[PDB]
Amino acid sequence: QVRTYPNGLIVEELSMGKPNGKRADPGKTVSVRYIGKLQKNGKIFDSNIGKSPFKFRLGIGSVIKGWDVGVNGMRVGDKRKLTIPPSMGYGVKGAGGQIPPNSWLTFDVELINVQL
Amino acid sequence: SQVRTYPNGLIVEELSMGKPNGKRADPGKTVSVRYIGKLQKNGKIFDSNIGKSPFKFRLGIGSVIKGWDVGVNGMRVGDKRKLTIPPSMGYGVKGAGGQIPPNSWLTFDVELINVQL
Ligand SMILES: CO[C@H]1C[C@@H]2CC[C@@H](C)[C@@](O)(O2)C(=O)C(=O)N2CCCC[C@H]2C(=O)O[C@H]([C@H](C)C[C@@H]2CC[C@@H](O)[C@H](OC)C2)CC(=O)[C@H](C)/C=C(\C)[C@@H](O)[C@@H](OC)C(=O)[C@H](C)C[C@H](C)/C=C/C=C/C=C/1C
Ligand SMILES: CO[C@H]1C[C@@H]2CC[C@@H](C)[C@@](O)(O2)C(=O)C(=O)N2CCCC[C@H]2C(=O)O[C@H]([C@H](C)C[C@@H]2CC[C@@H](O)[C@H](OC)C2)CC(=O)[C@H](C)/C=C(\C)[C@@H](O)[C@@H](OC)C(=O)[C@H](C)C[C@H](C)/C=C/C=C/C=C/1C
Repeated sequence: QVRTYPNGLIVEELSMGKPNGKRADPGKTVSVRYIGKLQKNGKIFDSNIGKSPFKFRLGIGSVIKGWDVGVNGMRVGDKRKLTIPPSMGYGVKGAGGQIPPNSWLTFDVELINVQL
Repeated sequence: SQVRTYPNGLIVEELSMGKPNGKRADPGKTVSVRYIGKLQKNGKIFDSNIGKSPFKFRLGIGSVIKGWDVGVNGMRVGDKRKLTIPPSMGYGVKGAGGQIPPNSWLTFDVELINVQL
């Protein structure tokens, strides 16, 4: 299904993982596969398909706010689409070469593991 | 004259001379730069903001890798430098994902666009 937030964040469950999938909660280290796109033109700026999974501690601001919120509650094998407003990404200013000012971002994220 | 080395292995080379009285990147000032970043061992460019909005940071507070805090210091607007940055002054043993492996030397070309205060 779909959840929207008043700030414009959209979190869509694309597919469910197996029933026994470990759950991602704040403070857990998680491993994910992702494809990241600029929402304005569908240009893919990064993916780790065919690469080592991306590991981070959920809920500590290591990653953009849209990920901390959007990955929370995933179970192993779940895939979500996150449609992230600038305020939950890199803001008005944008970021480096990769992210223009005022960028809406779309990520497809698959939860690979959770360290309980 | 136009190359300086540091005991940690950093090399700072002046590529281009900007404005003679151009505002100077001094510690504690917010500075705006254009850059190209390359993995030295295979010459793979991992990022650049050339032709895009400049990158702003506060110099000398550890918000960026050590090689930048040291290497950008003293630039004047319009200057360009090449930084040859050892792992200890970059991403060290951990690296930065697959694009920047453990124990990687980095090279950056950096151009100073502006200094605020
Ligand atoms: C080469 O590839 C990059 C990732 C690239 C950069 C460019 C962007 C387009 C992108 O392609 O990822 C991208 O797809 C993206 O936007 N990502 C990556 C996947 C998670 C979501 C998002 C993100 O938040 O990235 C992150 C985004 C760019 C920066 C953060 C945004 C939120 C903000 O609160 C944070 O403040 C801290 C900074 C990058 C990361 O996920 C990496 C892992 C983490 C950090 C750098 C910070 O958390 C830092 O905080 C001190 C740390 O704790 C780290 C471990 C310290 C060590 C030395 C540095 C490691 C650096 C690794 C860098 C990696 C693999
Ligand atoms: C999307 O693009 C990324 C930049 C990418 C990430 C991946 C690397 C390959 C790279 O492509 O840049 C790259 O070319 C690179 O290596 N850079 C960027 C240009 C400066 C030199 C170097 C660097 O130090 O990056 C930095 C490197 C990855 C991490 C730092 C390395 C030194 C270490 O001491 C720091 O510990 C603290 C962490 C990223 C940055 O320059 C950004 C600005 C700074 C931070 C995230 C931290 O300082 C953080 O700590 C709380 C902050 O104080 C910030 C301001 C808080 C706000 C909310 C977050 C802003 C996030 C911006 C993210 C940006 C533009």
